[PDB]
Amino acid sequence: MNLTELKNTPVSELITLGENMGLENLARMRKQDIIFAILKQHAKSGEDIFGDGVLEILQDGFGFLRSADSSYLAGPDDIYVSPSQIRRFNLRTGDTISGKIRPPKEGERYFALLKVNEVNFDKPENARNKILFENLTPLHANSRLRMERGNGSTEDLTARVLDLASPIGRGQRGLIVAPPKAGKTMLLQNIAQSIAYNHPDCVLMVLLIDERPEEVTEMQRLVKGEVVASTFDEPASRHVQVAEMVIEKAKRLVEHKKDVIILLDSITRLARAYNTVVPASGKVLTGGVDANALHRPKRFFGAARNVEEGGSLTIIATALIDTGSKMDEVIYEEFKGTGNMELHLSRKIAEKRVFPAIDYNRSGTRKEELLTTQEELQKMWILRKIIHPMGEIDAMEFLINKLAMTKTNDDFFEMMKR
Amino acid sequence: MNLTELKNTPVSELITLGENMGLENLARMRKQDIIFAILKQHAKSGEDIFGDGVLEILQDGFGFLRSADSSYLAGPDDIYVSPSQIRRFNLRTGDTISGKIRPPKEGERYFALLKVNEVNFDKPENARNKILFENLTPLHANSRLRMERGNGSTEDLTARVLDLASPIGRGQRGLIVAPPKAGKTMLLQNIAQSIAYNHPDCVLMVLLIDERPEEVTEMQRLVKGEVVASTFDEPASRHVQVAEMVIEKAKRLVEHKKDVIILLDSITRLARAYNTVVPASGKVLTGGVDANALHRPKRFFGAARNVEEGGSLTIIATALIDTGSKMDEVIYEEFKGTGNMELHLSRKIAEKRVFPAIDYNRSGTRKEELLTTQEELQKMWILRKIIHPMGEIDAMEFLINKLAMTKTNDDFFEMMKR
Ligand SMILES: Nc1ncnc2c1ncn2[C@@H]1O[C@H](COP(=O)(O)OP(=O)(O)O)[C@@H](O)[C@H]1O
Ligand SMILES: Nc1ncnc2c1ncn2[C@@H]1O[C@H](COP(=O)(O)OP(=O)(O)O)[C@@H](O)[C@H]1O
Ligand SMILES: [Mg+2]
Ligand SMILES: [Mg+2]
Repeated sequence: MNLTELKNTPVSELITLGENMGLENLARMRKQDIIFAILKQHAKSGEDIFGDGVLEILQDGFGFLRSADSSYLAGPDDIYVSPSQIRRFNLRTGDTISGKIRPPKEGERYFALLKVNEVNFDKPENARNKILFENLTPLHANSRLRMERGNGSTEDLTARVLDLASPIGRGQRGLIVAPPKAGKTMLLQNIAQSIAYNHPDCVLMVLLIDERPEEVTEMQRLVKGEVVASTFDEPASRHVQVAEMVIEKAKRLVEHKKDVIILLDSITRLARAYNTVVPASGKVLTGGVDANALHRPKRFFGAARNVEEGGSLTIIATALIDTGSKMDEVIYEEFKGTGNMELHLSRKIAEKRVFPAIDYNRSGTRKEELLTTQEELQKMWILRKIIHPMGEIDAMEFLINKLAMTKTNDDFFEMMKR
Repeated sequence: MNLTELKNTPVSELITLGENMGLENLARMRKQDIIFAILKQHAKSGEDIFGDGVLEILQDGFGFLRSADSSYLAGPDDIYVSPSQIRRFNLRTGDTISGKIRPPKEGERYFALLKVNEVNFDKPENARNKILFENLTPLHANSRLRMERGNGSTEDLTARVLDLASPIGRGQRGLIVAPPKAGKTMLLQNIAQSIAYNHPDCVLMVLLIDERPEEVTEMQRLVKGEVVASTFDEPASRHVQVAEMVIEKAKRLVEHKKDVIILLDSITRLARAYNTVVPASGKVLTGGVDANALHRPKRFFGAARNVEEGGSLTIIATALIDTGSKMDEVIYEEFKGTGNMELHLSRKIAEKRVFPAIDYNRSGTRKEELLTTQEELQKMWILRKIIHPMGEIDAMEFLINKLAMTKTNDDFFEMMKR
């Protein structure tokens, strides 16, 4: 069979298939080992076996084909690719390769690619001449992504508040700032649903760093897209490698005239992982953070842009404030003006149980004239004028009150205008 | 005879039994040595011996059946299991194995397992088909573990405050943050009694790390369950290995659709022990800690989850703050967002002898709507709105005063809803 559907099957069916297929015991070891054993047993028969995965290039030169189901985790069933194939077809880390794999011979442990018949969802002879990501000319965002749903529910209400506070376009560097227990996970979930329903063409890749396992499973079940996460019990190098693989896959996809949206769970956690994994350079700032250590997360965050040739990369990351650890504060301070927009969540609104707890006065994008029309954006300015001279919690309560009895954004605008 | 009942008799009775059996000089030797001598004498008598214990696999390949009465301490009375037996039944560390044992022969110094007839309180055939713990999908806790006894005693007051402050469900990852001499040991004792009374079906395990011997004896006498401890006069390797044994036994129990609960006296002490044991990786964070050193305690804490297939693993661990040590501070900093519920004990409330010294405004759980009913959630919300403005010590004094005048929490809510 094909490795993808074999891996996607739950464990019970895998065990039953292995036990009625010839193997003797599968219940008491990991899913990756069961997959490897089933593949090895089916491979000795001689039937061709297919497989696909994202390419990760090691420092030696050989590469591996990790899978999204296992969250890009190194395992016994990873496909091995020699540098000969990398020379034959120009391949970099993050490329998606699909083809047929060969059984592992003596002296080798992992499977190997027989021949590749898909690179980045098209022919390799057509994909090895594509211009690279950094050579593309960045531009300001000009195509707005609408989170308006129209169903009229509460998630629609918070999506409408999101649209009012800061419009979202393709290729921006959006940043969310939020205290703990302020509702940022639900905000990200609602953004994911809005993106999935409104713009099915865009590629959505939710990335969670240093997350709890239950949150990972809930996000995987809720989101109609690629979700990759690394729980907190895993080492920092695991977080770093997951982030690198995600960003490389996003760059490879955007080089093919595709729109990619990345919903990073915590830029703070990624920065902490990078600081942990980056060797000490002898320079220690406040909170024990090195500038060269912060270079990598800044490089990850700055890849968001709009491509003149085609496609875009919209990175929306979240940051943690007033947690109590100085490292988060210094990360926020060195991440103040990096993004072209910001949205602030208020703890005071959260404890009042008024959701979403968006601080309208402090949140807001810039250069939004390129995103929306003229009259709607003028309505946005006059709403800003109305909201400005009054308290943020009262402003948020007023916004929920005036968005609840109406139905969509333009209806609220015309009701408020008169 | 049976070994696990021989290990539970007092030392004086053991000495009398060995003396009337025909043994000498048993008074001035350790309890394990007396047990081994009595076992050898009764074995050379000719009769059969039954023994049980939790399996621990050594790096060489063979394993030992440790006993929880000695808190899994290596001793002469441990049962040796050969790699052949670990191979015929695929066994992992933490498996509870019960069966007949045989006397040692020449060249070997341990009793050996003869014929295993119980694995994890099940026949050996069925225990081979249990799915590994890592393959199960974690979920949010949705089955409430009610703490209130309802007998009207003052010891129940703490439990009642718990039910108002931070509800606990099956599969929680609770964290208790308390200063020294704030009442965390009595809080854990109250939780253990409430669990043993309200939910007899759950498996209760109390794990004490770096403890004092008198506290160990007190907890063993009080707690109706399994108590294993490693006192402060033992090497860090002992703390580490006791923690691994407990967590592996818990995972093996959970794999059999059992819901188990672990009460960790100090995650800080466990992190200390792991930092001592784990070799350095060249990078040392503030206070003298290593990231890979802290990786294992994070795995221990993150093992807690609610299993979709059935069963759960609740872990409630206490963390130390304001102890004057930077290592504890950094450990708590790295353990902040991991748990899904936190309970804060305040030193100031303890100074004025107000118990339980719970910081109500800081304590709480995540996704508490799953644990409680709708009306109960509304009552908790209005209570939190009432208590929020006032200071922590005033809040707890007022809450205790209000709670002392009722019998159950329903009556308290009805009195508040006047
Ligand atoms: N849009 C919303 N509508 C209703 N409740 C919300 C909303 N956003 C957050 N909450 C509340 O916040 C809690 C979860 O917060 P969460 O999203 O986990 O914040 P964080 O991810 O920052 O910890 C839930 O109990 C929920 O009641
Ligand atoms: N619920 C309670 N009721 C009465 N006294 C308490 C309570 N909890 C703690 N105390 C007092 O606090 C003292 C120390 O508490 P302890 O159990 O030693 O906590 P810790 O282990 O944090 O030091 C005890 O002597 C006890 O008198
Ligand atoms: Mg969250
Ligand atoms: Mg104590």
